[PDB]
Amino acid sequence: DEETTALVCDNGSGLVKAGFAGDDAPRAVFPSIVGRPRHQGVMVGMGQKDSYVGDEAQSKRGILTLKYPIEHGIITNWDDMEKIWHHTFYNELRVAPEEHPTLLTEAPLNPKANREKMTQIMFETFNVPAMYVAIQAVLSLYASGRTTGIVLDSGDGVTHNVPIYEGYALPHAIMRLDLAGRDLTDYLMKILTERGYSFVTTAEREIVRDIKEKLCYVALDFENEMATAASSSSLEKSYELPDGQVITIGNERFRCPETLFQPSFIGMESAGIHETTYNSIMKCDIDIRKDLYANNVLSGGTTMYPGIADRMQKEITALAPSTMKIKIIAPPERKYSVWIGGSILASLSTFQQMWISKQEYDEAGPSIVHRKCF
Amino acid sequence: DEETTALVCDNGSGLVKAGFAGDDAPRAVFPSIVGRPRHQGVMVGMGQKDSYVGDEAQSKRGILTLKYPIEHGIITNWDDMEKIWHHTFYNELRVAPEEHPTLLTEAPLNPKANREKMTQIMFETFNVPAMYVAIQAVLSLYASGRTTGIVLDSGDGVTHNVPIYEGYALPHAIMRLDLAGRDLTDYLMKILTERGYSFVTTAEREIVRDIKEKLCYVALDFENEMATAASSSSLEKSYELPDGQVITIGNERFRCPETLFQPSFIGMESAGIHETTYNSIMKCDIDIRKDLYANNVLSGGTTMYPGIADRMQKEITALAPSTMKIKIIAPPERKYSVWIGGSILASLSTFQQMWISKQEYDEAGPSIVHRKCF
Amino acid sequence: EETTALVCDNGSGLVKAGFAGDDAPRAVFPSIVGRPRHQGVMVGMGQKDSYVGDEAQSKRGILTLKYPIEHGIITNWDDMEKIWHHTFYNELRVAPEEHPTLLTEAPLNPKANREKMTQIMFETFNVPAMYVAIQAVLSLYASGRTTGIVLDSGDGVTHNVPIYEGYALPHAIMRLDLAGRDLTDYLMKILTERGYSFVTTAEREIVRDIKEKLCYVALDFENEMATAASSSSLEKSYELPDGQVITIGNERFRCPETLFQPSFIGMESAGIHETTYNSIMKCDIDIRKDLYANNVLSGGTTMYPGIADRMQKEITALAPSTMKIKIIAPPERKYSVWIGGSILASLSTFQQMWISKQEYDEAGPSIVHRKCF
Amino acid sequence: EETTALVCDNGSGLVKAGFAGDDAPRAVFPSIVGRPRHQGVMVGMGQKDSYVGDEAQSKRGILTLKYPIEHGIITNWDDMEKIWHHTFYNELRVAPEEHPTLLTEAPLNPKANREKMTQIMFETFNVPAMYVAIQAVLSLYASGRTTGIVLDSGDGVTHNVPIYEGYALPHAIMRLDLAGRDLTDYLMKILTERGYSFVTTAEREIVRDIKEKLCYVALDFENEMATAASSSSLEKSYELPDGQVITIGNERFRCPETLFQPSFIGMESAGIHETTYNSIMKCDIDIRKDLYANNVLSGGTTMYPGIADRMQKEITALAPSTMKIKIIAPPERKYSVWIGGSILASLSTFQQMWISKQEYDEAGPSIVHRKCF
Ligand SMILES: Nc1ncnc2c1ncn2[C@@H]1O[C@H](COP(=O)(O)OP(=O)(O)O)[C@@H](O)[C@H]1O
Ligand SMILES: Nc1ncnc2c1ncn2[C@@H]1O[C@H](COP(=O)(O)OP(=O)(O)O)[C@@H](O)[C@H]1O
Ligand SMILES: Nc1ncnc2c1ncn2[C@@H]1O[C@H](COP(=O)(O)OP(=O)(O)O)[C@@H](O)[C@H]1O
Ligand SMILES: Nc1ncnc2c1ncn2[C@@H]1O[C@H](COP(=O)(O)OP(=O)(O)O)[C@@H](O)[C@H]1O
Ligand SMILES: [Mg+2]
Ligand SMILES: [Mg+2]
Ligand SMILES: [Mg+2]
Ligand SMILES: [Mg+2]
Repeated sequence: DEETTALVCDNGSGLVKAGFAGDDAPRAVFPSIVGRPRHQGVMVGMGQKDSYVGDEAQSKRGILTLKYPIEHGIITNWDDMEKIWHHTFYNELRVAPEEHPTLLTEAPLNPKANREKMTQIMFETFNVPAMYVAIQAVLSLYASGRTTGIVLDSGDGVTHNVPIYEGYALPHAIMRLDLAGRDLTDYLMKILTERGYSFVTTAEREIVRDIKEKLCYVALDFENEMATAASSSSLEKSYELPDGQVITIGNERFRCPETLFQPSFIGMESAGIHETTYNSIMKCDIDIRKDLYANNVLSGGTTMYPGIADRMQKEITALAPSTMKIKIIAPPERKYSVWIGGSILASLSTFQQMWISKQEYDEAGPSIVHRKCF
Repeated sequence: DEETTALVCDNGSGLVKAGFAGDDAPRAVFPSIVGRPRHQGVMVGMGQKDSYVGDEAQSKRGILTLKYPIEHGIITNWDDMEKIWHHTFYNELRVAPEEHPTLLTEAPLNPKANREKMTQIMFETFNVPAMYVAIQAVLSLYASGRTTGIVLDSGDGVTHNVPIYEGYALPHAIMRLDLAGRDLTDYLMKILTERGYSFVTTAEREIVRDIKEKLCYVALDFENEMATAASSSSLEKSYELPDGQVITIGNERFRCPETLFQPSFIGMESAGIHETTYNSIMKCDIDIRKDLYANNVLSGGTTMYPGIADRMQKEITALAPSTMKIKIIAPPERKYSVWIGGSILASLSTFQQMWISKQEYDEAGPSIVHRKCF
Repeated sequence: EETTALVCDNGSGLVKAGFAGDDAPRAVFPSIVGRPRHQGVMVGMGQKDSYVGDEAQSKRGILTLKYPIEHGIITNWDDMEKIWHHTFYNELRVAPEEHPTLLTEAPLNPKANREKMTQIMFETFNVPAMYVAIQAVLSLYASGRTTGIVLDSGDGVTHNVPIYEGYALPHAIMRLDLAGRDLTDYLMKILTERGYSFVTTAEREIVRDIKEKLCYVALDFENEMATAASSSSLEKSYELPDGQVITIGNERFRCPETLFQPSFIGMESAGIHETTYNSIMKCDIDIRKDLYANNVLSGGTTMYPGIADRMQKEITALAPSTMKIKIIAPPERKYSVWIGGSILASLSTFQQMWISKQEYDEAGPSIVHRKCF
Repeated sequence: EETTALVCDNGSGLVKAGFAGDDAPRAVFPSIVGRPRHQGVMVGMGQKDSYVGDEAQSKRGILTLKYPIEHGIITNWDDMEKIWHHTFYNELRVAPEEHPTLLTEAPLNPKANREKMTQIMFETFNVPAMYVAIQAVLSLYASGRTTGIVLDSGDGVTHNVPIYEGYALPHAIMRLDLAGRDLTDYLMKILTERGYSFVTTAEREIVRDIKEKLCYVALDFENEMATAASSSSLEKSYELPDGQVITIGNERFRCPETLFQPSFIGMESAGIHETTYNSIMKCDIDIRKDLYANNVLSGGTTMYPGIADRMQKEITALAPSTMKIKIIAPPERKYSVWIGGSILASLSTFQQMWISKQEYDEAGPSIVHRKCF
């Protein structure tokens, strides 16, 4: 109880996590997808809706078109986002937002107008008493109970990096890279055509994504793994499509995740995630690098490939001096790391003074977000 | 016990020595540095201070800025000095100064206002029952148990000279030189850039200082030492930085301490320390010079370079007549020579009458320091 | 050099063959294999059991037409060996033992398609050398250009690929299923609303010939349907082989419109005007200017009247108004791929990239995917 | 005169070359070496494997730009020999066998940087003589002065050095890391807050051109941000090569401000107005009066509008109010170093300090650090 009962929402990109503050796990998880009917629509007395949002669209995806409003972190369809927020407040959580402060998350290095429009909708359409916006990668350090370390948060829209030393951030050592899990699915679709399988419908992008989540893995070494797959056939697995017609996957199993370390497979000029996180460490001060090397933290859904922790260690020690020690912390839960940190933050007694009240918004306007109250 | 238990404090410049009177060694040694946070400061519930003073600033020097209150000996930041004195009385010594007379040190040829402000702070903010101020180089003769001799006290702020003959000082033969250990570190930073190493951050000045304290040494002869280093590579040592990336030092090893004997490397017009101490001897009376030549005393931290005692002897006998004998006394301990003399002085039964009492300060004011009670 | 290299363009539904260094292909004939359907009374006739090529078109009234290539990928390997034998001994009248050959292949195809083609040529026909090239790359050789974006639409598949100063961008290549074969099927379906039925596979040729002579692309679709709804000045007559002339109304300009609106059949992909715009925006920022002014058209299905003006109108509606957009349409389009192949197989610098018999024996059929494509 | 000495200014990001005794450099081109990135289809093109100079700028859409020099020090010695070959045979069209050359070097640089430059010129190119001079010393020759303090800020490093009546003070020389290259990177970061992304190394040239045309220095920073917050009269438009014009607001005057407030990136050093004040106070007491009234500006990165008035305002806030302070800004600033080099290499008294081939053979590469600098 306590009559405060703050709310936590993690918009993300492609997955929505919602729940109450002070719990252990989110109470509602569902994709952020809005669908529209495509075909003629014969017969009568059915009483069927004109748009489906959430898990309902996944069930009926065979006749309707999937569309994603949020992309690369920035929201592009504001009319669709108000539909998703209405679904996770009245239909799933079954709560009235009039007496419930909410907490939201935002990726680093985003357009300023993205934050301002979110504040207008919550404070006017939903009439929340208070609200807040926090960086996703900062909350990931609250979950682990740490104060020092470098966090690599890779999700579906964008992966970013930020170092923190004893509760102080370094804004000039923050790196952002577009490569994410959405671009990995598209690459898998392209290289699957070389075996004879065609997946072009937007409703068939979910079929390819499910294959990636179950079969793909990261190889420790790329040159000699392609040699073993070229001769023997012990690296093949079978997948059953919904209508049947089972398929076989060969060396494409470990080729799609490799794009993270070699982003030249799509055509980008940036370096891999192992070199991006090394440049951030070398951008900080000299005497704080030692504690940053031994406190590498992994978070995000796209980081749960098997063998990704061992591959990252091998590449990092090849660049760093051989004297020091390097370790990577990978908690058993990674997808909900951001939400857990948000629940912890919204329960401290010292945090109850940094809420953005309704009175402040009326006097100052939507520009109050960029002030000392972030 | 004895319920008197006088206190001894040596402010210095860059190092603070504190302890009780009648002991063998100081009980508290820590740098005189005050630091301020530099970066944004994300996170909550940390409860972190706004300023760190002493050994705490050295540990966290990677995010904060180091600042020194005393320069060339005189105090420039009076607000910061009250912070250091509070740290060495309640936090480190763990004592109440209300029932503890204190003894302080001061360099020769200093502004008059420097002494007056020190008396005001101790007698009003801390409410000491008594206090005293003594010259640093006079106390260095108490430690050695001598009465005659010339003392060259070189520290971090300023080096000075003063001759004493059988308990009588000669104020007109006192020489003060600007060069000290702080200017030696800056010269090492400049000549290190010719090999490819850059050290510009104020927190990186501690890295360069530690190299000087471990590798540098004084060469007996400068012309032929540069010839051996030019051909062979047997004069090089390696240093490991905190993050790794070991470095190599060549002929810069013996070039930085040479500035003491040749102050033209920075641009000063004054003579070296070997000629400054010779002019002081020739400024005294004719028949007392014989005892001054054979009683040369070395004190201070910056005088603990290897080979500095033999180099000083070689240059001095080149100027003095060849008939007489010249020797230099270098005790195994040199950094604590001033503190040891202060402890001895504050324990004699005949010294208990020259304390500056609270009653005298109230009646006369801060100008009582310049009277017969120094 | 006395090489006299050979050039062959398999395509899908039309075969172009000839010698290297000439101006036009020497043999053009459909790729169709037919089988008798009826009883077969009478004696002393001495009639064959299968007809391939132009022979099947003449006798299509008693036999069934079958296509071995669908959307580009070969599905009947036994029938393809029959077609290749026809274009080497019966039409070209040549012995392939002393004649290097050049073949074409569409982008984004199964890997096994290339490997099986190499096995047949190097073993059944015993060619001394062979090569495989992309169809849309050869279309730029014919025009004598080095920069530009090529939209090659044929009978099986239309594809797009940008090239800038002799460098390709493999990540900006788009492939679309829609082609000329799906346009004929749509015409058959909408012809039933007037009373005409065309269901036999030998009657698909009747509908195709109507499309090649009457259909055209309209500049605007909304107001063209208004003029056809009121007046009857947009109707033409076609005479069937046995007579019974027919009339075509607004179906004349409705079948080609499927290219710009692929929702008429049920596909979710965008039209050819939006597919080629996405490819341009997928490249680098400073090379887009030269790509806008060097749009090249090739392929048989691109020879609809008014298709060049319609493409220009839609493209400038999306691109910024500052720059200029033009489309290059050579007077010959069906033979653009073959002409580029003849030019490539004659340069002195190309004589080193042939896949020799010695290399195939040592390495095997996997040599195609190596540096020698 | 058969001597015809050569002058070369390597710099960092721009190369100035020409003959001695002229008015302006004859060849100016960026110091960039590019490598192809993509597949490279097509044949008969005959295209090179690396482009250096202005050629790489034209074709930057398919290749990667790389800079050999960084912060004054040369990091890629294999690439530098390619640039020097380009400015001697391809652009200047001269044979260096009978042409003494003059080179420039920044203060407080690694000793090995000077030695390697002497080896390449005296062995690979076989010059009869050569010399190396400090960049900021040559800037005083152009103005025809003898006393003054020179602040030379370029693309790699800004440095300061006071000179009084032909005598230098080596102990009052300050070197700062901040330069024009770090200003471009800051502009890229703060441009993302409006929605524009510039991440490709070929897109760093787009951002640099915006800085050279729109950015300016504001006299006061606190009240300028107030006017830009309310009105929209401080916005200008820029047209990208493909179109899609953009708008710049208060970022117009925020990027150059980093010079006076280097805490925007994270550096702890003071601004250029306080660095030049500390150098003056490091000299002797009676020579400061002539140094205050002879402040000289040189370098490309000093040609921001309003930079001369802003520097004056901050300097007089620290110096005593009795004396007068002025800043000399010649109409030409980018070529100030080259002009001084041409003047020096023409005096009759300078013809004795050349480093001859005979001296190098007898002494070796260490002759550079001797009395003949
Ligand atoms: N077990 C797994 N293996 C590989 N990838 C996964 C796995 N589980 C999820 N993913 C990928 O992670 C993405 C989800 O990331 P998520 O944590 O939801 O980020 P966000 O909250 O920003 O959407 C999906 O696109 C999916 O492709
Ligand atoms: N072993 C050593 N060799 C050379 N220099 C030293 C050594 N130890 C200390 N120093 C120098 O001496 C200085 C400390 O002098 P110190 O005795 O503390 O004088 P003060 O008490 O006036 O600060 C330091 O700056 C350091 O550079
Ligand atoms: N004049 C024309 N107008 C419209 N369509 C045509 C015309 N001529 C040919 N076509 C179409 O083009 C197709 C032939 O394309 P073609 O160039 O042979 O491609 P491929 O070589 O891949 O078979 C035929 O199916 C036909 O429908
Ligand atoms: N008009 C201008 N306004 C602002 N900056 C400029 C202008 N012209 C040139 N610059 C900057 O000056 C730099 C060139 O400096 P330059 O004189 O070439 O030094 P160097 O010779 O050491 O390369 C470029 O990086 C550019 O950003
Ligand atoms: Mg996330
Ligand atoms: Mg001392
Ligand atoms: Mg074709
Ligand atoms: Mg320059």
